[PDB]
Amino acid sequence: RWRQTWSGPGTTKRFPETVLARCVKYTEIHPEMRHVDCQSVWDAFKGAFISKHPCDITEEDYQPLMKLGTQTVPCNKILLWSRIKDLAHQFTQVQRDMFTLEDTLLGYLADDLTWCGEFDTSKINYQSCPDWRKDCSNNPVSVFWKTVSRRFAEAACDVVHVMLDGSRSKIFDKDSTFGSVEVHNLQPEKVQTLEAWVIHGGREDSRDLCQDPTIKELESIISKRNIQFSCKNIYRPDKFLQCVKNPEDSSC
Ligand SMILES: Nc1ncnc2c1ncn2[C@@H]1O[C@H](COP(=O)(O)OP(=O)(O)OC[C@H]2OC[C@H](F)[C@@H]2O)[C@@H](O)[C@H]1O
Repeated sequence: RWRQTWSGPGTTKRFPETVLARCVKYTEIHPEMRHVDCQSVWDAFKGAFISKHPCDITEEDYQPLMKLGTQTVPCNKILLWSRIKDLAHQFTQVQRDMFTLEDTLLGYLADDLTWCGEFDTSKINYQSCPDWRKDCSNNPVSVFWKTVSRRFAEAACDVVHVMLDGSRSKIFDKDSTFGSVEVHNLQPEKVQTLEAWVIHGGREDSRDLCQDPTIKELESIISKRNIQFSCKNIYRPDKFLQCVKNPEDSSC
């Protein structure tokens, strides 16, 4: 058969094996997650999408998973990010002081993976999966992230940080998961300030990108939720990583 059902890439190779392994590595590495049954976790992950229509997935579908994956993370040490995945995780790799969603059990299990099934059959689809835009938004992957991302932002408190790509077309994009889901599920009762770190890309220094109009847009949004907004440029990304790595070379 010479045609695929969907426009999007199909399931990542060795998906069940890969999720289980990531679960084993995470629960052995993090002592508080040691109470977790990894096969039980996999079972709830499968049962969310297997034998289900990949355009008909719901938040409830993932509720079993969400319960088994319940995790407390330091609420004041949260780093959100939008369109700058690599630097944000390089950062939390060295600090370890701060946590992206990908640093939680659920985020870790799913980071960079694609998955879907078929209706009326229990097979995983290693051929193609629904593209969010060309096929349908309610697909196993898109619904997973939207659900875990909402809870993450719900869990945050005090000062929440967000990395942004200073060279992105729009530095802040209302339509990203950060912009459409996370900004709107921070709890004004618990969050004092959202602080944006705008990462410059070009050669060394530049503008004050915290004056960028999309950033002003983010600011107006967050201020009207009764949360303070602050912003800092990071004019030189690798001095930042020099300093984050070796926090007390006195060039820092
Ligand atoms: N047409 C599309 N094109 C791109 N992304 C799409 C599209 N349609 C849906 N998406 C979703 O949007 C994301 C791609 O945007 P991203 O990876 O740049 O950073 P986010 O702010 O989203 O996600 C990072 C923040 O949100 C959660 C963490 F806590 C971070 O702080 C993908 O994951 C997709 O699921």
